[PDB]
Amino acid sequence: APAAVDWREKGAVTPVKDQGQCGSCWAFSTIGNIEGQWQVAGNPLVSLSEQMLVSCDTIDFGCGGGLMDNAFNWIVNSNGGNVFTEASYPYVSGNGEQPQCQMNGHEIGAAITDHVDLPQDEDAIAAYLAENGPLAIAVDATSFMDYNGGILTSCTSEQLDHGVLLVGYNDASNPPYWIIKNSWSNMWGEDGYIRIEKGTNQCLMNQAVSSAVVGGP
Ligand SMILES: N#CC1(NC(=O)[C@@H]2Cc3ccc(c(Cl)c3)OCCCCOc3cc(C(F)(F)F)ccc3C(=O)N2)CC1
Repeated sequence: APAAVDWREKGAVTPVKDQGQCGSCWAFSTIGNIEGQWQVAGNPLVSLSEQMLVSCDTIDFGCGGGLMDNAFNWIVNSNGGNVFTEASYPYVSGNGEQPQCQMNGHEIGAAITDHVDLPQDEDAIAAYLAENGPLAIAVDATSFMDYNGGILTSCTSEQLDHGVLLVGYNDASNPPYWIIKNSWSNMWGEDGYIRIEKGTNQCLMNQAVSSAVVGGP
């Protein structure tokens, strides 16, 4: 793969968002991956709706949690592949309240046809990332809680518990690192991002990487 990839420079990544007091990381990760894959496939960047998943995805558990693979499946099998825009279906669950599913009054911003699960291999993940755009991943976020900047090199890596968005990497750094977009506002980390070392499976980053497919069979 290339020595470095940063999908934020290419217009494939929306501004950092804030899940607030709701366990909706899984929906932020899903949506950020779709926003990325849609733009990289040749469409103008559009912000898409986490609220749609929180409120409408019957496989997952709203603010009680979920899985990106389940959200991808819901979008395709229950919503015809379609994803509403953020502007037309705004995120209101930051206070932890969960309105009922509203299917009316929205605009469709993107469509997906399937999803894929990547192998547990940092080089496969880098290549897929470099070709296709930002990826949904899960991490052990124990080390995220006290992060204030820099490259994490001894991240606790015991149990997955948080969904995030993998947006790039830089191999020409000592040490090499991955670039991850979090959903804890731009007041957390490096304006909402974190860097973790690449090549050492930091935070178990390789364990559950997935992506939507745009314009597939
Ligand atoms: N933000 C947030 C919260 N955490 C999560 O959403 C994590 C976010 C999360 C955590 C771990 C992850 C993934 Cl892919 C996401 O990879 C390991 C998955 C273990 C199974 O975790 C879940 C399974 C389900 C279920 F299968 F029942 F649908 C639902 C939720 C999780 C889960 O623990 N999701 C506090 C709810």
